[PDB]
Amino acid sequence: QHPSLLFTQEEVNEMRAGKGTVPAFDKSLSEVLAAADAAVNSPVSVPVPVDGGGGVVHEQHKSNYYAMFHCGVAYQLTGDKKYAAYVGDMLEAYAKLYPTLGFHPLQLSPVPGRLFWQTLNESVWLVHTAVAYDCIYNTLSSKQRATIEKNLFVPMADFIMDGMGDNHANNKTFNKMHNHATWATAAVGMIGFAMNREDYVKKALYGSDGTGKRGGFIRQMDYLFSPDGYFTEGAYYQRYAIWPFVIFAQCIENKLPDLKIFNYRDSILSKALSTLIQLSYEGEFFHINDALLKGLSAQELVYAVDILYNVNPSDKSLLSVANKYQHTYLPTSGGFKVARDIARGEAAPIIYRSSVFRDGRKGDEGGVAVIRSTDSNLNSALTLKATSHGLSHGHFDKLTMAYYDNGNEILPDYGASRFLNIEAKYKGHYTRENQSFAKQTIAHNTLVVDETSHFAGDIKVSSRYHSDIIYHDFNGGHFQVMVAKDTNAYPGIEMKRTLAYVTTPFLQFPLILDVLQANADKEHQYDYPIWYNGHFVSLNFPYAKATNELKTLGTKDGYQHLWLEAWGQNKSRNTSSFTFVNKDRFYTISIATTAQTEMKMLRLGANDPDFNLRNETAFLIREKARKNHTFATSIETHGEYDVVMETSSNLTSSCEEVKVVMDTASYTVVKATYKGGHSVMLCLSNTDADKEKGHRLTVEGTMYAWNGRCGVFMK
Ligand code: NI
Repeated sequence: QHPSLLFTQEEVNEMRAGKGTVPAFDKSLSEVLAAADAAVNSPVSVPVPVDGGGGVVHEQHKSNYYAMFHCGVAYQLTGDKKYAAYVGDMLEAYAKLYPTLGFHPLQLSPVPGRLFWQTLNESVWLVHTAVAYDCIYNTLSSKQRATIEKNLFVPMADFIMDGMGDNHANNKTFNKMHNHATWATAAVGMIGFAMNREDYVKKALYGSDGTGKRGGFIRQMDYLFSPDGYFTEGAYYQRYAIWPFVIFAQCIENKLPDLKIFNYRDSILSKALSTLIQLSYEGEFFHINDALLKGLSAQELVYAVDILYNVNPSDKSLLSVANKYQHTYLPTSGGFKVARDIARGEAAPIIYRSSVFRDGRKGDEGGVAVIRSTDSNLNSALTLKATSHGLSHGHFDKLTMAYYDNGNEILPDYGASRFLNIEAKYKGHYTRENQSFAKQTIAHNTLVVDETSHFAGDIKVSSRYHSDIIYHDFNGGHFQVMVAKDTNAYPGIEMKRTLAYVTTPFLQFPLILDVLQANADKEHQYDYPIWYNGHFVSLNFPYAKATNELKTLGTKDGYQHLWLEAWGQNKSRNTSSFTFVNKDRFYTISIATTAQTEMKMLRLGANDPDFNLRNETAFLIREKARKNHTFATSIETHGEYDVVMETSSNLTSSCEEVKVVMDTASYTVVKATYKGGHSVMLCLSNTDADKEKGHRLTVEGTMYAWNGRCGVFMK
């Protein structure tokens, strides 16, 4: 009967008999045992709660649940009674303390805990401590178990479910479709499994009323993901959210195998993990919405990989995720199996595929589209984000694009402004500049109208709406294309964005064409920003540069944070080109312009009194007093630049012209001309998205015929 949460007795016996046969697993287990030994060698401290996040007491109780977790696992994997004694002594200290605790003295959280300032931390503590208890259960006397369950576990589970006294806010969280409810239901269900309390299990799975209609872990699996396994807050918070799902699902599979939890909703948990992998580049998640440095190496993804690979070991690509990015394994049958199958040479390459991940519970509220390189000599990704808002972490970023190549982020998404766990920098919280800059439209690679963010930067307005991915073709032979549309970011303005990834026979690397159409009945200022990662090489037009004084580009909606470093116009050519270098590769952005277009080089860092912003750079194209406008862009990747060997070639752009050669209600046509008499013609049906519809168009005496929304012609 015990253990059964993280593993069964048979599985523990197997792991112990297998010691020495898989060195990588042995190394991970040794690290668990070292953590447990460190806890055992230290005095036990269970202080009266007095502080919030980062406080010494808060951090002590957090350390305690990790210590109990590690000691319970260590006891199971070694049989050494000192680990079980540690857990038992600490549980008896908690059972003495907990009956004396009212609501936490700190008046800050809308759902205050008793052990912690917020109930979320109480739930995380209980998940880990339920595992510890399960691991040491048989070493305790009946008297000890009765006291611990009566004075600690039953009151804590009841509190997480229902609150206390007159404050029942915890019950609203318990039944919510939210990550904090995933933790609360995992905590209550896992301690219910450990105590054989079927009522806790039922309410964790199906909500307080048991119907599954207005709460519960199962319903969360139906509501917190799209049908493609996409979590609407983004990839960084999807990483956080997947962790309690896979932990609790593994417990459910051990105790209730006939529920087939890992098949539920077409194996939604597997889809979540797959989506996380397909939304990463070089192991790092695309920094959409609020996001910090985080990727496939995170412990949440070690849990997800080891648990889900154990459920379907035919998915050998997961072994590569573990071997390339994780190098560590759970102390479970699944972690052992991952390390063992890696050692047997079974890992298969990770296959990154162009994809559309739909947003919304039903998949009908926008999406994220990713075009992936298909040539095995290359390593590139191009993203187009056309989602719902994204709840509290959402950015005002409809139709934003990003480009990744050659191991690097080339045209980036900024992510969040936040200095995790650095108390001296805004106590580690999201900074003022996360709201005033990082969420604003100008921080992104997308259209900004009249120096105003999408939805005027109002979360409640933005939360009404979503963009649409309206067309895609990832199998065009010589190209891939994706198209998105938004009509609510700026009421009265229709925005469309087409991104084509074209493999020409005449350029060194695949070409990207971007076409951003804005259609309005009133005049506006249209800003087209391209944030770039690298060092300035050249502009093909004259510019002025700040000499001894720098001023800001604007005053509001993020523009107050932008230094205006250089500015210029192109009076002599119809195409304006910016070349920069990133590591050993050059990139050229070429855009169709007129003599009235304004070009600006920007650098982040103004109005930043606390040094909360990075020194990032952008190339901005500004059009004044336009009703309809088409931004047409060629993005070239070119050149070999070896500083160690001191060699170089193809360092200059080959783009001679970008021109909109037709722009009617029915069709928009862009011609990009390259050295040697070569060209790419991109033909766009503006008014339908039918994959099978045929089109014919005449440009410059030549007839262009194609099927589907977008035609790509090369010569
Ligand atoms: Ni962003």
